[PDB]
Parts: sequence; C-alpha cells; structure tokens
Amino acid sequence: HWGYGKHNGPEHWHKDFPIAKGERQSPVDIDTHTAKYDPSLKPLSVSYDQATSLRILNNGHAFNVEFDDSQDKAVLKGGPLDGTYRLIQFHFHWGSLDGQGSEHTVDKKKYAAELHLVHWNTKYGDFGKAVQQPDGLAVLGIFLKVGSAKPGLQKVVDVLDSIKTKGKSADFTNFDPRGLLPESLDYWTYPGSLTTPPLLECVTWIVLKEPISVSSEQVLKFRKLNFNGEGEPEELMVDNWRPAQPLKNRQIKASFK
Ligand SMILES: CC[C@H](C)CCC(=O)Nc1ccc(S(N)(=O)=O)cc1
Ligand SMILES: [Zn+2]
Repeated sequence: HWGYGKHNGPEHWHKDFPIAKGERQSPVDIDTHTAKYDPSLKPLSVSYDQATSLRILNNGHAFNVEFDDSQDKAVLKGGPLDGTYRLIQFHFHWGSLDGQGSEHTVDKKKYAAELHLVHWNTKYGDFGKAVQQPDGLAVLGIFLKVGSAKPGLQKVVDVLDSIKTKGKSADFTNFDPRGLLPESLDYWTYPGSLTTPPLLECVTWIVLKEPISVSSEQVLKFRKLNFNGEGEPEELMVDNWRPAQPLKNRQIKASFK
C-alpha cells in the first residue's frame, strides 16, 4: 500500500494511481515573481462561526479533525470560487526537521508544516461525488513556521497522545478552526489535485501568503505520532508530504499586489 517510505513513497504512487503524472497535480512551487495579480478575484469568505467539530482520527497518513458537514455550518466562498463549499476536515503535513514538511513551496522555500482545510462544493451533494468533479473541492492551505506558539492549535496537540497509532480516534467536539488562521487572507490560487492517493484532479487550491507560527514543542508533538497500528513496529509519522509537482499548463494567480 502507498505511503511515504522508500519503497512506497511519492515516486511509486504512479504505478497504482497513474494520474500522479497528470496535467493538474499538486502540490506545486509557487514562484512569487511569476504569479500574477488577478484584480477580478474576490476576497475570500471564511465563515467558521458555526463549525461543529466531531472527532479526530489517525488514518495512518496524517490526523484528520472531522466536522459535521450535513448542513451549511462552516463554509468557504468567494475568492476564485463559484458557490459554497462545506468544511469536512482539516489535517497537516509535516517534517522530521523544521526545514521541511510543507507540500507547497514558495520560491522553493519549504515550511515546517502545512495545514489543509478541506471543503466540498455543495452542488454535488456529498464529498464522494465532489471528488469526481473538476471543481469539487476547495482546499485552504496555510503554512506553519516554527517560532511562537499558536494558542489555537494547543487543543489539537494535547489530544494526539490518545490517537498515537493508525486507526485510533477520539471525540473532538467544540474545536474552533478560526484559531488556526493568520491575520491576512491574501492568497494564491490554482487548479490542482489531492496530494495523496487517489490524487484526483478535483481541487481549487487557495494557499494563504501569511504563515502561522507554531512552537517547536507543538511540532515536536506532531512527530511523536505513528504511521503504524498499535502492536506493529513503531514508525514515526514524519515527512508525510508530497514534493512539488510540475506546473505544466497552469498559471498561479495572486489575490494581492
Ligand atoms: C475518494 C477520495 C479519497 C479516497 C477520499 C479520502 C480523502 O478525503 N482523501 C484526501 C483528502 C484531502 C487531501 S489533501 N492533502 O488536502 O489534498 C488528500 C486526500
Ligand atoms: Zn493535505
């Protein structure tokens, strides 16, 4: 099965998922000088006041904080998007070292980690239908750098001990994802894909320019998670990122000058 090791990592994925070599794969390097300001882009609208988190799950590749997406409760709209996208889950990708971990890069710079807030287009009814459409998902990407702690992340950090291994979940209600956002909603946007198998080409990526800062102790706790299940040999969940993929026939647009 696919993963992030030498024998099953990103360079292998194309054998089971040929779309890995497709025309709109993610992540990509964001060349800031080549991205073009698009004055017709609208401000993002991030409406998370009614978000209902439910659970946190270690799925063997990352941990997902899952939300109730059976009503319009936490939605993303505006920006490059037409229509309304509902928050279903967020997760991160991170490194074994502070100098790597992000999936997107900015002028080839790697951040310590990257948060993905995953949303699906309500016109398709459910997430499984949405991933089969070119405009099915909108993923809000936010870079993490190591410095000061992010207080709004701490409730996530502190539950990780309870979901150390693959397949473990824990109740995780009343978590407010607004505490994970930077001040500015300036962003870059481009059409892309899921960054893990099945690598479906269904995502409008919206990547915030401003990173959030997290403490070294916060990211160290991410790195204590396990890829393996309980009672299997311990493999630390680190370096669960896909490297930048060719941009091909795409233009990255900026919301800002
Ligand atoms: C049918 C599709 C898939 C098996 C269903 C499970 C799923 O949601 N996968 C997923 C979600 C988000 C990302 S990312 N890293 O934000 O692009 C990567 C993978
Ligand atoms: Zn992701």
